[PDB]
Amino acid sequence: KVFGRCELAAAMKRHGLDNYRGYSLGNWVCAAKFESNFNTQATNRNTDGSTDYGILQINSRWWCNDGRTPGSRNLCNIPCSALLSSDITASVNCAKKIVSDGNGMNAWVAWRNRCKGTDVQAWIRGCRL
Ligand SMILES: [Cl-]
Ligand code: NA
Repeated sequence: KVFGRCELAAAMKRHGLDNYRGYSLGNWVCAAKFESNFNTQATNRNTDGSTDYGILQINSRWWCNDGRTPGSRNLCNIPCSALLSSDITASVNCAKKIVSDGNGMNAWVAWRNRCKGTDVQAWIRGCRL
């Protein structure tokens, strides 16, 4: 599923992302836009053999199992495929774990390079929230 900007913001707000660990909603929408272009089915293979999955591009090296990332962990306890669903619940629940692990949203490379230090509130402006 390809989310609309406002549609996704309302979805994320409902799942408890707004201000989660101090990150305003706009930060999450910004990250999702640049990581996956709001596409739940986005996948991208990395040099190390791991793959990033879903709207928040969560990595198979640590977070989910895809059966093809040798010596990897499954800290979210889920198959990576579950991160590609039209329902973002699995991605949200797992992202909450990632952002709580000490490095905050810096774990998302696109957020650090394209959202951090910007007017991220602009991503939810005009939305009925
Ligand atoms: Cl933080
Ligand atoms: Na894994």
